[PDB]
Amino acid sequence: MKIFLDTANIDEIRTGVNWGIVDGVTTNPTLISKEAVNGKKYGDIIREILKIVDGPVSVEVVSTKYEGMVEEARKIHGLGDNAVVKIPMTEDGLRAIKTLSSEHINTNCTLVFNPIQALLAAKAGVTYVSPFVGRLDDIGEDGMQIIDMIRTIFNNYIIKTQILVASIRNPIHVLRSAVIGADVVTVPFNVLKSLMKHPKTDEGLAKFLEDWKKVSPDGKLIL
Amino acid sequence: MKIFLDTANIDEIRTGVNWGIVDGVTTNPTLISKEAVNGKKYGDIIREILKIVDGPVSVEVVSTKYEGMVEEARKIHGLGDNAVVKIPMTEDGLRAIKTLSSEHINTNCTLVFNPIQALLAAKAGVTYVSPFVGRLDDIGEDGMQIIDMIRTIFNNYIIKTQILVASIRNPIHVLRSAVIGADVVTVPFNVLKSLMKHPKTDEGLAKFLEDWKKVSPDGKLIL
Amino acid sequence: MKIFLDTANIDEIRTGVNWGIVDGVTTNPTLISKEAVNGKKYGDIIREILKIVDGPVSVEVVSTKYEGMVEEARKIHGLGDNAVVKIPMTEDGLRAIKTLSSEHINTNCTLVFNPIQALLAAKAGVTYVSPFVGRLDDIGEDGMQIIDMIRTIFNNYIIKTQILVASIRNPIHVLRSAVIGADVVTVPFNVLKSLMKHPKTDEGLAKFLEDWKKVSPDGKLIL
Amino acid sequence: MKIFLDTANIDEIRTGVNWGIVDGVTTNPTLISKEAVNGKKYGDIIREILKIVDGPVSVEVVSTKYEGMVEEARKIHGLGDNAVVKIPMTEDGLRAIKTLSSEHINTNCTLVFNPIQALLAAKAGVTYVSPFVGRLDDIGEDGMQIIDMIRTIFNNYIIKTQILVASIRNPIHVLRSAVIGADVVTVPFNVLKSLMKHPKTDEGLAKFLEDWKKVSPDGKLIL
Amino acid sequence: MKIFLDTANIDEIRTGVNWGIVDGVTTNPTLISKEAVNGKKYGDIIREILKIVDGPVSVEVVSTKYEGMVEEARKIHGLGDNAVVKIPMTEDGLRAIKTLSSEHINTNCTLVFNPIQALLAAKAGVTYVSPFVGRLDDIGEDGMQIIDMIRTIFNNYIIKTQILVASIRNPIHVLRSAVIGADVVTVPFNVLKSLMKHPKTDEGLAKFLEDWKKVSPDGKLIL
Amino acid sequence: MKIFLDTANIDEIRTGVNWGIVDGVTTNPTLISKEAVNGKKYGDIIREILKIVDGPVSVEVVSTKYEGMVEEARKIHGLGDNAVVKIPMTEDGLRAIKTLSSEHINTNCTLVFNPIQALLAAKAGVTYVSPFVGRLDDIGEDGMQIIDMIRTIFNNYIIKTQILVASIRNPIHVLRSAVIGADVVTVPFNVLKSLMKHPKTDEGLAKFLEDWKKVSPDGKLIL
Amino acid sequence: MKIFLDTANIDEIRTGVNWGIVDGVTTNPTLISKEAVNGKKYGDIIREILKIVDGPVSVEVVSTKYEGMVEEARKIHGLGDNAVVKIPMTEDGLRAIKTLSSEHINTNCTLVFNPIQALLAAKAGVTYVSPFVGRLDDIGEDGMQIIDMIRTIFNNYIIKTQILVASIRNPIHVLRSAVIGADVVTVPFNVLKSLMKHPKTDEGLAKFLEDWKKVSPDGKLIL
Amino acid sequence: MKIFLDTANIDEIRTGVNWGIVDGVTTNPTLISKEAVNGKKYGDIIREILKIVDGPVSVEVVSTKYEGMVEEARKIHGLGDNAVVKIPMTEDGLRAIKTLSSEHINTNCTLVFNPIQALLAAKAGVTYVSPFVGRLDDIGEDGMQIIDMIRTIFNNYIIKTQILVASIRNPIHVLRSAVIGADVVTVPFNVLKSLMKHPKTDEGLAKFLEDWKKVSPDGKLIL
Ligand SMILES: *C(CO)[C@@H](O)[C@H](O)[C@H](O)COP(=O)(O)O
Ligand SMILES: *[C@@H](CO)[C@@H](O)[C@H](O)[C@H](O)COP(=O)(O)O
Ligand SMILES: *[C@@H](CO)[C@@H](O)[C@H](O)[C@H](O)COP(=O)(O)O
Ligand SMILES: *[C@H](CO)[C@@H](O)[C@H](O)[C@H](O)COP(=O)(O)O
Ligand SMILES: *[C@H](CO)[C@@H](O)[C@H](O)[C@H](O)COP(=O)(O)O
Ligand SMILES: *[C@H](CO)[C@@H](O)[C@H](O)[C@H](O)COP(=O)(O)O
Ligand SMILES: *[C@H](CO)[C@@H](O)[C@H](O)[C@H](O)COP(=O)(O)O
Ligand SMILES: *[C@H](CO)[C@@H](O)[C@H](O)[C@H](O)COP(=O)(O)O
Repeated sequence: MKIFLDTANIDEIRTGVNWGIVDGVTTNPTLISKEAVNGKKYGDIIREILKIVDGPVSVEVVSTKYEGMVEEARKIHGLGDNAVVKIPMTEDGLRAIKTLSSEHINTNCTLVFNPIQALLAAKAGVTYVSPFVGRLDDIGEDGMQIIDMIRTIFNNYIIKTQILVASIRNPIHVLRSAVIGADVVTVPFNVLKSLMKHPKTDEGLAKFLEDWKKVSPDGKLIL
Repeated sequence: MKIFLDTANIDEIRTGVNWGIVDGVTTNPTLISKEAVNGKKYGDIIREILKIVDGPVSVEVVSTKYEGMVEEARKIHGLGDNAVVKIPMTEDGLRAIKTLSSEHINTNCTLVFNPIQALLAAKAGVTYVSPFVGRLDDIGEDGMQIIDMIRTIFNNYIIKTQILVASIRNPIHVLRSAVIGADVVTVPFNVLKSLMKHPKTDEGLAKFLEDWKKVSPDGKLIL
Repeated sequence: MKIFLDTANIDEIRTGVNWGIVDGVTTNPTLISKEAVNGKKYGDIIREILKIVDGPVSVEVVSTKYEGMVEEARKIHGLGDNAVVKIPMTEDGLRAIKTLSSEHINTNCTLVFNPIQALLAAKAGVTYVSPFVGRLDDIGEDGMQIIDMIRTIFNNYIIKTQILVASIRNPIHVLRSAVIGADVVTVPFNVLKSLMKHPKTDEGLAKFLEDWKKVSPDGKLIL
Repeated sequence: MKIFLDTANIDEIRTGVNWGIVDGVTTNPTLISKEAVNGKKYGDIIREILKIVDGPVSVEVVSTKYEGMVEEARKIHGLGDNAVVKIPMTEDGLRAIKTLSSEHINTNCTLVFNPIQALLAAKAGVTYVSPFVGRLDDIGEDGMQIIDMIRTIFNNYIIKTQILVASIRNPIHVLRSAVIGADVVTVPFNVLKSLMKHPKTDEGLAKFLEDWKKVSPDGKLIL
Repeated sequence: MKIFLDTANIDEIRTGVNWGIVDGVTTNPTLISKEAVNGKKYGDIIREILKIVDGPVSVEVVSTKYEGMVEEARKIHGLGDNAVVKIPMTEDGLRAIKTLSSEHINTNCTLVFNPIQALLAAKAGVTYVSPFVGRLDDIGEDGMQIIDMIRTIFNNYIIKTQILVASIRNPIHVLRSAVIGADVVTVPFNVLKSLMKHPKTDEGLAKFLEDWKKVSPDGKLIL
Repeated sequence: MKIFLDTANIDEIRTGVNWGIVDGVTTNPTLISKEAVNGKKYGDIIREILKIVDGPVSVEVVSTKYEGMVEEARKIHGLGDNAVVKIPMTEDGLRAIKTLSSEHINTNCTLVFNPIQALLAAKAGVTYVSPFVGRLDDIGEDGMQIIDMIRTIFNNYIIKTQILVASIRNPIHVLRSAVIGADVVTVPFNVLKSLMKHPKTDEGLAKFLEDWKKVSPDGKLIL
Repeated sequence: MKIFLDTANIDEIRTGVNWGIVDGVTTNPTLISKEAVNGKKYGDIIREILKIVDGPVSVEVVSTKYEGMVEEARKIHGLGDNAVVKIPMTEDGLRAIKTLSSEHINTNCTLVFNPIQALLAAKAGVTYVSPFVGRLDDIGEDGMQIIDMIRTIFNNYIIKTQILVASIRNPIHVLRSAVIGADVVTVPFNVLKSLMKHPKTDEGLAKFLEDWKKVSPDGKLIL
Repeated sequence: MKIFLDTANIDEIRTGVNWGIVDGVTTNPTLISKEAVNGKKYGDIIREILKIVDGPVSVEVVSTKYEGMVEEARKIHGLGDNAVVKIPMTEDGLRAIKTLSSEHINTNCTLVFNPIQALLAAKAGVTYVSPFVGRLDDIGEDGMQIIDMIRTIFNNYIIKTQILVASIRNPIHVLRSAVIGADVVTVPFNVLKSLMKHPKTDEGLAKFLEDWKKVSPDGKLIL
C-alpha cells in the first residue's frame, strides 16, 4: 500500500518527505487555497510541491465543463511528469478522464461516495479513484465499507485503476484500508505522524537503554 | 462490468453513448413498440440503434417456433456485426440458440427466472443470459439471489456465457450485481443517470468552488 | 407488522381500506400537493382521509421553525384522534417533538437517513420514526441496512418508538422489513396491490377450478 | 409439530388414523374431485372424512367471490366442529377470512408462495397459513426457504396463525420444517408412511430377535 | 454440468434428445425391466438407446461376482464406444472396476450412499460415481449433503472421477448440484421437462407478443 | 443510549442543552484548563455547568493519592446532586471508588483502555466506566472493539455499571456504540451537532416546501 | 487419500490386499507383539508383511537412543524398498529422522498429539507424520481438530511431509480426514471392512435382482 | 515456519542447536546484558553466538540516531554473514533500514506493536519485522490478532518481509503463529523445550516398551 500525504502545506510536505515514508501527495482546491494567502500564489505552491515530491502529486482542476477541464488538465500535466490530474465524478469529468487517459495523462477521480461511482470512474480509464471515507463517516455511514465493496468489485473485474482511500481522519481508516487491500491511502499530516508511534515502542526502547548502560556505562556498542 | 442501456428510445441512447458510459443496448418487443408510434417504423428504429451504438445491441425475435426464430435471427444478424439475437427461454428457443451458435451468430437468452434455466441457456451455447431481477422482486423473491447462484454455477464450470442482469429497477440492483461479479447490467435511462450522482459530490464541488474563489476571483485555474 | 398506504389519493385509500389490509396512511406535502389540484383543497383532503381511515394518519407540518411547527401540530391533532403529526429530522423538529410528546400528541419523525438520526428522534419521544429506504437506494446505499441497524439499536434500549419503513419502492423492501422486524411499512398503492399476488396462486386457482368442473358442472360447492 | 395427511382418499385416511400418527387432514378441490368419481359424491367424501378424523379437516371453498366464499364457509363449518375452511390468498379471500374469523370459524389460507402473502393472511386473522413448498421447488426455488422466513416473521410479531407447510413431496421437507419450527406439516400418504421407517431400525430389530432366541428359543419374554 | 436422462423409455429419450438438452442416459435393471414388457426384449432396448444417444449411456451389470461382472462389462462395452458399465459398490464391484479401468472400459459405480464409498470407487479408477440423493431423502437424511462432501473430497485430491448425482427427484436436487459443482446430474423425464419452465417466462412472452401486435398486426418481424 | 457532551465550554453546553438532546456532561482537567483562562476560574466554570445541566456532570479529581481523591470527591459531590466524581483507573483510584460507592457518591472511572480494567472498575462499585476509544484508534487499535467486549462482559455478569464511551472522535464511534448497546456516549460539540444532519434531509425538506407552495402560495398550513 | 491398514495380522492384511483397497500397512510394537505368540516370530511377521504389501509398510524402531534408532532403521530399510521406518516424536527421534532423511531412508514420525509436534517432525524432513486421533478422543479432546490444524499449517508452508492419520477408531474419523484433506489414513481391519458397506446398497441390489428376474428368469444378462 | 531461539545464553543456544531444531537466534540489549556479567563481555557473547549458529542471528543497535545506527549496523554486519541487524521502529530506524537494505545488509525491525508499524517497516525494505505478542498480552490485548492482521496485509501486497513473531511466552503463541502462517517464531528456551513434549507421547512409548518386552526380553529388535 502506498501512503500519500493529503495537504498543500509545504512545510508538512518537506517534513514527511524527509521522514522517507511519503510516497506522494494529494491536494484539492480547499487545501491549496488555504495555503495561498498573504501574498503566496497558488501556482507557486503547486510548482514547489511538484519539485519537492518524487512520487505522484494530485492537483485538482477547477473548471466544471469538459473543455475547460481538459485544458487545465493539460497545463497541470505540463508542469511535471509526476503530476496527476484530479477530476471530479461528474458527466463532464468522466468524459475528460476518457480523453486524458487516451492522451496518456494520469488522472485521479475524486468526490466518490459509493462503489458504483468508483466503478464508473474505472470504466472511463482513470489511474486512481478516491472514495471519501471521513465525509461518509460525517453523515453517519461507516465509510470503510465502501472501500471494502470497491476492492471486491475491482478484484472481480481485474480492474487496474488504483483505489486511493481519501478523506482519512484517523489511523484505523489506515489500518482497515491495509487489511482490505486498498492500493493507496492519502493521509493528513497529523495522522501520518502518528502512524510510526506506539507507547510500548517508547517504553521498550527506554528499558533497553537502561539495561544496556549496565554493561556499557557510556551507552555505546563497540564491535 | 459492462453497462448497457435498456431502452429503444433513440434520444436516451444518443445521450448515454455521448456520456461515454454506455457499452451496449438491450431492447425487447415492448420497449420497441413503445417507440414505434406516430409513423415511426420498428425497422428504422432497430437499424438506427445498430448504427449509433458501437457495442452489442440486443434485438428480440417475435416468432415462437424454431424455424421462425432462426429465420428472424439470421435477418437480425444480417443487419450489422454488433446485433445480438435475443431469444426466449423456451424449448424452441434453446434449439434456436444451439443452431445459431453453430453459425457464429451471437445470442442472448431472455425471460430467465431461475439459475437452472440460465445453465440450460449456457449449455445451448448462448452468448449472454438475462435473468430478470425486478420481476422476481415483483413476486416477492429477492431477484439478486438468483444472480449470485448463477455466478457461482458459471464459475464452477468455467462457463463463458456472460451474465447480463436485466429487469433492473434501482441502483442497488446495480451495486449488488457488481459485488457479485455479473458480467453486464442493462439499465433504464433514469437508473443510468442516477448512477453518476451523489449529494456529497454536489456539496463537495460547491465548497471547492467557494473556497477557490477566495484566492481566484475569476474562479479559473491559470497555470 | 402494520401496513400503511403512502398516498393522499382518496380513491386508493378507500379501495385499500376496503380490502381490509390497510392499517393507516402516511402523507407528505408532495403527495398532498399532487392531489390538491383542480379546485380540491388540501384541508378537505386531509379531513377526508382522517374521516375514512380508522388507523393512524400522518400529516406533515410545513413550518420550519419550532413555534410554527407546534402551532400547526396542535391544529392537525385537533382534527381527529387518529391524526399523527409528521415532523422533519431537524433541530427545531426535535424540540417540537419533545414538546408535543409532553402534550400527548402523537408524532412521526420523517426524512431520517441513518440510524443515529432515528435514535435522536426516539430520544425526543417520537411515536414513529420514518427512515427513507428508497432514497438511500437512489444514492447507492442499500437502505434496508439502515432499518436493520435501527431495529438492533431500538431492541438494545427497549425503545418504544415504532420503526416505520418509508420511501418503499418494491415488495422486497417490504419482505426485508418484515424479516428484520420493523413495526410498520408504508407503501404506495401499486406496491400494496402487488403484495397479494403471485403467478402460482393464479395458476393453482385455475387448476382447482378446472378439476372441480369434472365433478361439478356448475362449479359450485353444494353442501 | 402436528402432522396432517394431505389426501381425500378415505382408505389412506383410515389407515393413517389407525397408525395413531395423523393429527388432522387437508384436502383441496383437486384431491376431492379425484376421489369423487364412478358414482361417489363429493359431499359424502367430505362428510366421511369429517366423521373419521378426530382432528382438524381442511376443506376448500370453490367460489371466487367474497359472498359465495362466506356462504360456502358457513356450510363447511356447519358440517362439524373440526372442519376448517380453506380459502385462497386473494383480495376476496382475505375479506372472507376477516369475516369468518370474527364469526369464530376456523380458517386456512392456501395457495401461498412467499412470506408476505403469509403475513397478509395472518393479518386477516387466519387460523392456519399454507405455503406450498413443492410447487416452489417445481419452479426452481427452494421452497423451504420461504418457510424459514415465515417462521422468523411470525416470531418477530408473536403471530398466532399456525404455519402449515403444504405441497410436501419428501421426508426432508418434513425434517427441515421441524428444524425450522413450523407448527404443522401436511403430507401425502406415501411420505407419511416413510416417516416411521429406517433400514437400521429393521436390521437392529432382526439382530435383537436372533440374539434373544439364544436364551429363549420360543422368542418370548417371561417375567 | 452435464445433464443425463435417467430412464430406459425410448420415447422419453427420443424426446429429450430431440430437445437438444440431454448429454447422456443412465439405466438400471429396474428401469430396463419396466420397458422390457409386452414382447420388447432388454437387448433391443439397450441397443436402441445406444444408437439414439450420442453421449454416454450407462448400463448395469447383473452378476454379483467379479468374473461375471467383468464378462458382462466386456459385452456391454462391445455394444458401442458410448456404453458405460454400471457396477455396484461392493467388494467384487471394486475389483471389477479396477480391472475394467486398466482395460480402458468406462465405468460408473452405483448404489453409493456416503462420501467414503464414493472415494473408494474413485480409488478403484471409476469414470463416474453415482451417489443416490433421493433414496437418502427417503430415509430422513438430506442427500445433497453427501454430494457437497464428495465434491470437497474430490477437489482436495484432484480426483478425476466425475460426480454423477443420481436418484434425483426434483429440480432443487438439480439446482443444489449445480451450485455445489457436481459434474453430472441424471434426471427422470418429468424433472427434465420441468427445468426449462417458469410461469414468469410464459407471462412475459405473452405480454411481449401482445405489445408487438400493436406495431405489427401480423405478429411478424420483417427485416 | 444517553448522549453526554464532552466539554467544559459553557457556550457549547448552553447550546446543546437548549437543543434538548444533551443528557449530561463530562469534563476532565485538560478540558477545564482550556476554559479557565483570561480571568475565568475553574470553580466558577464547574459550578456554572452544574447549574445549567440537569443531568449528570462528571468532574475529575486531581489528587493521585487515595486520601486526597476521597476528600476532593466529597467536595465535588457537595456541589450538587448531579455531580459525578471522575477518578482514574489506578490502585488508589479503585480504593477511592470502593469507599465513595459505600458513601453513595456517584463515580466515573476514567482512563480505561481495555476490558479487564473496565471490569475492575465495575467490581469496585463504580457508577460509570469510560473506555477511551479515540486514544486507542490513535495507537492503531480499533477502540470500538474494546466497547464490544466490555458490553459482553457486563451482560454476562449482570453488571450495573454503565458503559460510558469516551474519547469519541466521529459519528461512527457513536453509531457503533449504539449498535453494541453501550449505555452512554460522551461526544465533543462538533460531533454532537453533526449527528442531527444529513444531506438528504435538507434536500427532501427543500423539495417538500417547493411542492407545498404550489397549493399554498404563502407556504402556510391552515387548518 | 491413501488408505493403509493398521495391523500386524497377516490374515487381515492378505484379505485387505486381495480386496484391492489397501495402499500400505502400518504397524507398531504392540500390534506386532500381539501376533508374535505361540511360536510366531516377529522377524518373520515383519518380512511376510513386507512381501505381501506392494505399498509402504511402516515398522517402528524400539531403541530410545539416537544411535540405536538409526541402526535399527538401517536394518528395517534393508528388509525391502517399501519399508518405512517409524520413529517416535522425541529429541533423539528428531535427530534420527534428520539423519535417515539424509540417507534417503523413508520415515514416519509417530506418537504425535498436537500440531506443533507435527511441524517439528516435518522440519526434520520426515516422510509421514502420524497424529493419533483416537487416543486424543480417549482423553476427551476431539482428535480430528489437530488434523485440521496440521493440514492448514502444512498448506501454509507447502510442506511435503504427508499427514498420516492414525489411531483411527471409526468411519467418521475416515470421513472427516478426507474432507479435511489428510494425505493418508491408517485404519484397523474392522473399520476398513465397514467402509465399503451401507444398508441401502444391500437393499438396492436385492431389488434390482428381483426386478431383473422378471425379464430374465435366468438372472443373466445376455448381450 | 522457522523457529529461532530468543536468548543470549550460550548454554541454551548450544543445547538447542545440538537438538537440531533451532533455525536462528534473536537477541536484544536486555538479553545480552543479562549474560554480560561476572567478567563476561558483550562482544565475546555476540561473537560466540554468531559462531555457533549457522542461521540468522539478530543483534540490536543501541544508538537512537540515524548516523550511529547505520555505523553500528555496519559493524554488526561485519561480524559474520549470518548477522542480522535489529533496528527499532522509530523515524531514525526506518531511515537506517532503508539505507542498510540499499546496501544489502539484512535487517530486523523490532518493537512493533500494531500492523501499520509493521507495514511501514516492510516499506522501508526490512528483511524481518518483529511484532511483540506477549507485551501486547501484558496490556490486555490479544497480541496474536496483530499477527493475523499483518499476515493478511503482507499477503495483500505480496510483501517479502518475513513476519518474525517475538515476545513469545507460551506454546499457543507458537501454534497460532503456525496456523496463521507467520514466517518465523522466536521463542525462549523453556518454551522451545516444551514444544517437543506431550504426556501421551511418553505414555505411548512406555506401553510400546512393555509390550515389546513380552516378545523380546532384552528389549532388542533383531532384524
Ligand atoms: C528481537 C526481535 O525479534 C527479540 O529478541 C525481542 O526483543 C524479544 O522477543 C522481546 O521479548 P520480551 O517481550 O520477552 O522482551
Ligand atoms: C432484454 C434482456 O436483456 C431486456 O430488454 C429485458 O427484456 C428487460 O431488461 C426486462 O425489463 P422489464 O422487467 O422492465 O421488462
Ligand atoms: C411519510 C413518513 O412516513 C411518508 O409519506 C414519506 O414522506 C414517504 O414514504 C417518502 O417516500 P418518497 O421517497 O417516495 O417521497
Ligand atoms: C484528493 C483525492 O484523493 C484529496 O485531497 C481529497 O480531496 C481529500 O482527501 C478529502 O479530504 P477531506 O474530506 O478532509 O476534505
Ligand atoms: C391444503 C393447504 O394446506 C393442501 O391440500 C394443499 O392444497 C396441498 O398440500 C398442495 O399440494 P400439491 O402442490 O401437491 O397440490
Ligand atoms: C444409475 C446410476 O447413475 C441410475 O440409473 C440410478 O440407478 C438411479 O438414478 C436411481 O434412482 P432411483 O432411486 O429413483 O432408483
Ligand atoms: C471523561 C471520561 O468520560 C471524558 O471527559 C474523557 O476524559 C474524554 O472523553 C477523553 O477524550 P480525549 O481522548 O479526546 O481527551
Ligand atoms: C503407526 C503410526 O502410523 C500406527 O500403527 C499407530 O501406532 C496406530 O495407528 C496407533 O493406534 P492406537 O491408538 O489404536 O494404538
